[PDB]
Amino acid sequence: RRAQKHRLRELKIQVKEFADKEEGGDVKAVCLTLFLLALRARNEHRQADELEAIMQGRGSGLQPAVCLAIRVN
DNA sequence: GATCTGGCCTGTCTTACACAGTGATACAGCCCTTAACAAAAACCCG
Repeated sequence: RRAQKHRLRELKIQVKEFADKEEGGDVKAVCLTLFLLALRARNEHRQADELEAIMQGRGSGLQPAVCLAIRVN
């Protein structure tokens, strides 16, 4: 952890200054879409969409009507 | 005894009587990227 901190502090300062100046310090959504598109580049739409969900926040499970629909159909 | 008539027996017909669901294969979309060139509102700027 400390290892990768050292390894990447240069990119850290780079991206933080550039994103803070560009969009007004909203590094959250900037880096969000950054990693989204970067991971989609290698055709990981599965992981990209589940990460879109995890950040969006929604429906980890199902509600009883849907489970009933499944075991009936 | 000859004859007229009904009963039985087959025989044709007309409606029904359970095939969608299995795995495997084949396409058909559909997005990512290179790089640039052009194009709807969104909006201050004049």
